[PDB]
Amino acid sequence: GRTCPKPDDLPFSTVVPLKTFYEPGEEITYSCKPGYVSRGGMRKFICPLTGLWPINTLKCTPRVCPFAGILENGAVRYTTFEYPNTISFSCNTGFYLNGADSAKCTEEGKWSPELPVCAPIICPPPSIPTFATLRVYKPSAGNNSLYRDTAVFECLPQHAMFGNDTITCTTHGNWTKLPECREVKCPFPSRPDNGFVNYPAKPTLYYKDKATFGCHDGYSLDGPEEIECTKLGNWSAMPSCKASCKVPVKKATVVYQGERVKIQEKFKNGMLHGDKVSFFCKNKEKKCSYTEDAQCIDGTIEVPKCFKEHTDASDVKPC
Ligand SMILES: *[C@@H]1O[C@H](CO)[C@@H](O[C@@H]2O[C@H](CO)[C@@H](O[C@@H]3O[C@H](CO)[C@@H](O)[C@H](O)[C@@H]3O)[C@H](O)[C@H]2NC(C)=O)[C@H](O)[C@H]1NC(C)=O
Ligand SMILES: *[C@@H]1O[C@H](CO)[C@@H](O[C@H]2O[C@H](CO)[C@@H](O)[C@H](O)[C@H]2NC(C)=O)[C@H](O)[C@H]1NC(C)=O
Ligand SMILES: *[C@@H]1O[C@H](CO)[C@@H](O)[C@H](O)[C@H]1NC(C)=O
Ligand SMILES: *[C@@H]1O[C@H](CO)[C@@H](O)[C@H](O)[C@H]1NC(C)=O
Repeated sequence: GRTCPKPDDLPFSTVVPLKTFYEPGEEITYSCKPGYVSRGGMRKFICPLTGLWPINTLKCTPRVCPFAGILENGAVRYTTFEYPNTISFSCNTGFYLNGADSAKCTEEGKWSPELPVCAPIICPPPSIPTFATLRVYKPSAGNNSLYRDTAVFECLPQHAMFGNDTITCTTHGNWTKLPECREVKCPFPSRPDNGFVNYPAKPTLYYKDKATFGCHDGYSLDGPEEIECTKLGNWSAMPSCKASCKVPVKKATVVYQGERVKIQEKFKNGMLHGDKVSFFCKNKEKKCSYTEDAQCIDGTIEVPKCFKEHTDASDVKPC
């Protein structure tokens, strides 16, 4: 031989000076690329007179960054800790990442940026809204609260609360929206005709105060017996006293609440406003029976025109 040929390309290295052929006596140098390393340092060779480059034992491998697989209270995502890999971080519920959430292993074999740590999310003590009191509240980390902890507010007597009464410690370290407590008033409730109404002996009625209604015999409420002063300044309802109905026939089987009853029994004392029943009517043609409805409305009940009073449409087969 008279010249050495182009030197072989080894895995993660560079050769210098890189030429396609060399005169015996010229020198080349193999180095690992930045970020890799090899047992034995760099290797130098002189082209020999035979024109054959000698055996190259250079073996370049990536620098390894210090072990970073364990993040207290969190998780690390990774494949290997070698140049030039990246590792990412995240924290368990309740903690926040104090630092960068990703890091790369550098040419120098250091992590960049520096590795983070997880830390507990906390909220300082909540502030108490204007006309309220703090019912349910207890610190769980020094004088502060932990993530998802809660505090519960209760308004002062005569005040209505607007917005949830419960707050939670969030991840941004503050609590969720606070509620407000305004005082609310209701006008006195009106006495219903044929009835009476009762309510506390105060000169003024506030939120949550209650009134109860009653009727004189022969009448009944067409609403709830008890009513409340609501947060919007009006009452939950204003029932009135409606007239009862005398039973409209002397004897008859009717359907009352999907069930047969003898009208003059079930309604011994009259039918209340609202009460609905179904009379039985006979279809002379098909010799069977159907029912028409009727309802007591403030003292009147219209008995279906087809109804006949006492062989009993009640005892005839259905259509
Ligand atoms: C608790 O603290 C967090 C974090 O600072 C607060 O969240 C921040 O809320 C503001 C407004 O709600 C966000 O800014 C911008 O406001 C405009 C309003 O003109 C809105 O149109 C935009 O969409 C945007 O939200 C800000 O980005 C947001 N910050 C974060 C990190 O989410 C939160 O308000 C605080 N909670 C309470 C109850 O004070
Ligand atoms: C109490 O007063 C409020 C005040 O208006 C009544 O009306 C509110 O509720 C209605 C429900 O059907 C809504 O249609 C109205 O938009 C709403 N009014 C306002 C100003 O928000 C409310 O119904 C009253 N409640 C009762 C039981 O009578
Ligand atoms: C709790 O708060 C008080 C101040 O009222 C303070 O003196 C004390 O050191 C705090 N405790 C902790 C654990 O931070
Ligand atoms: C507040 O009330 C809402 C009603 O929609 C309820 O779903 C929620 O659980 C309450 N707030 C909190 C923090 O629980």
